[PDB]
Amino acid sequence: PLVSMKEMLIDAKENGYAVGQYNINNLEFTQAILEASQEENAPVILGVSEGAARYMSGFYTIVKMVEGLMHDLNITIPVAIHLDHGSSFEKCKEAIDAGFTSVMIDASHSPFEENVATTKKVVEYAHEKGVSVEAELGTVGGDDVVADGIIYADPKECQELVEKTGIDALAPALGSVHPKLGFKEMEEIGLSTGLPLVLHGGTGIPTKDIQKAIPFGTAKINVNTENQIASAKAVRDVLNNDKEVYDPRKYLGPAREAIKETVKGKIKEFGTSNRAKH
Amino acid sequence: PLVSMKEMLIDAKENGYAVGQYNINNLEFTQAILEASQEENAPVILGVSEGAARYMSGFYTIVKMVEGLMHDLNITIPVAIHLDHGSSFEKCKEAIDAGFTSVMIDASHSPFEENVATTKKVVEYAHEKGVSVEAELGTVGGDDVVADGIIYADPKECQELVEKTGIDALAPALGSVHGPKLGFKEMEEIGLSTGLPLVLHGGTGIPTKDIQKAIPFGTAKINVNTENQIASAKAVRDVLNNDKEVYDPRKYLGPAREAIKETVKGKIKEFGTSNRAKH
Ligand SMILES: [Zn+2]
Ligand SMILES: [Zn+2]
Repeated sequence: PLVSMKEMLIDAKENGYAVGQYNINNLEFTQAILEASQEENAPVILGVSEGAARYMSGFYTIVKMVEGLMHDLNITIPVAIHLDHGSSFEKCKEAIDAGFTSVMIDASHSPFEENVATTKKVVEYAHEKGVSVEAELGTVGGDDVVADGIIYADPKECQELVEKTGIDALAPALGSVHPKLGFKEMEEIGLSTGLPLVLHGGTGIPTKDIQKAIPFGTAKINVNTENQIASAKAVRDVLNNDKEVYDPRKYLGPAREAIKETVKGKIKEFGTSNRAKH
Repeated sequence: PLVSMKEMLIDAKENGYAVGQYNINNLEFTQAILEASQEENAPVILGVSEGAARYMSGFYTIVKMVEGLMHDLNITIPVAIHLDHGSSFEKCKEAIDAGFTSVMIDASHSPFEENVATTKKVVEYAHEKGVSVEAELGTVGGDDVVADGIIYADPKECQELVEKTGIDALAPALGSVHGPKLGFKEMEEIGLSTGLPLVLHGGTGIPTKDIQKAIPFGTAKINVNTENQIASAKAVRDVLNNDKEVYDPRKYLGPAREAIKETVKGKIKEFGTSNRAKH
């Protein structure tokens, strides 16, 4: 069923696993992520950036497409449709009104008090529609910037944002780049806020650091470039080995397969397999 | 709005133009075809083969996607969703129940009496749902076969199938090949005697002037597929061969989409479909 992130991330946090957010960019991306998660009996979060949504014509198109696939692929796992790095209240409202079940309102580059106000406004609207809300504090690093442009989430800011806004999940940047995670800080923030935590900039973080972060409260981990890299490699391989092929299905089919196998790998990493219940 | 092909092809036949059927294979194909036709103020038919539908997970997924796009792209032109080369009553029914507005039941390789029976069955179901129906007679050629595997549709068969089944459009193979010289006088007699809009399969590579000749003889629907696949694949290759580092799917499938869009506009200009969509 289409659900928000709320209960799936609470279950993830409570039982020591994470649910991947896999970003979608078109039909084939969405098929691969849904099939992979269903085959793994795992809940899943479908991530949509604002740029990806423009590319896919709009939020409503995306929701329609997912509704189609839920039916045709016989999806029975929990599925959230999540606005990734939402830039404003208006954009969050637009996604929600089109049928999104979750939004991240990203005001982490604004003054903290403005982050609180804008996030609070998004939660008030979203919670009226059953939509879960993620917010962000701190900055993900990565040219030539001191401390590699890393700015840890402040534990007092984290606590205060949670208490004042009522968000369902928190993304505290704690050393990830786009690396050495502040596991001590992560533990403190998870315990103090009592919220499932979200990991951005996960691409390239070793499985061992990924699996250390998870019991410290990381319950959602974002995945995007890994799928793009794997799909693009499969397209290149098809086109480079057959100079005559033009049927889109003959290079985008393998791209879809490569995503599917990338996602199953992340699912195994994250412990998400067999967490979908009735 | 979403409509069958019925009124669409009647208006085309009456006024001397054709509506392209542009086959979709995924989201970017559908976007390009809809945008191009809207921008040309032209009605359009979205063609879906059974293999393309399997690739896109199903008929229902395709209808939902199109509904999404109709909204987000502010589509105001007539749009038909058409099952291309439907292979059975069951497949035609499945597509119609999922929300398709048009089907082609292709029994042209079966004995003529079976073609009539299966097609009649499809029309009875489809017409109670407001769905238009295309059927086919004759064979599109193209290996080392006598007469290049071309078998003209039989005028008596054409006449009889139309009368017995009540189809809305007819695809009479008349010299098209796939992989040529159209029988223009045969096309004329069949158009005249059946009184139906005619469909051209195997249009790829038919020179613009034979296309231009076919239309006033009654050809009101022309199918377009490989031309789009060729243009989109070339755009992808060019992106990937010029930049070995790129992996963002939008950076090569975006240009693919634009390439389809410009291909479709070209066909729209050939077919005379521009500015035929009424408010
Ligand atoms: Zn992120
Ligand atoms: Zn055909």
